[PDB]
Amino acid sequence: NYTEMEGKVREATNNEPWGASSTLMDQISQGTYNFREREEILSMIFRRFTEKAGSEWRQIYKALQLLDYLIKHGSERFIDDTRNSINLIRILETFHYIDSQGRDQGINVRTRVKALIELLSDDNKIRAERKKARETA
Repeated sequence: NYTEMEGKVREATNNEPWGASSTLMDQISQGTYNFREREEILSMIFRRFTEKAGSEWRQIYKALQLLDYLIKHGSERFIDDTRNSINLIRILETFHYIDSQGRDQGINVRTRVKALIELLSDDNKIRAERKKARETA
């Protein structure tokens, strides 16, 4: 049974066609500022990456979007945590999938994942994207 925070992450990465709300993402970001919920969020987000998928591309895409937001808004400790999983994230760099509609869903996943990894591994980029985030906020 999912805790409240694991439920929020689940919802933010569910199978609905539309993206998660920025407010829901912020709520989850708040959870990165305590140890328990930081680990809850972590588990939940990467669970998604590990199910090599066809139509589960969307849940993976939404997990990437969330993780981008969290790197820009979340606790510094959460970036530290996430860095310990770069290996697992890298797996997505080869994600390929065209759906039954003839739509290439994989190209979005790969381009998002490449951007996130560039972000995660660069203190200068992180510092800059954090600055911007909190200015517009």
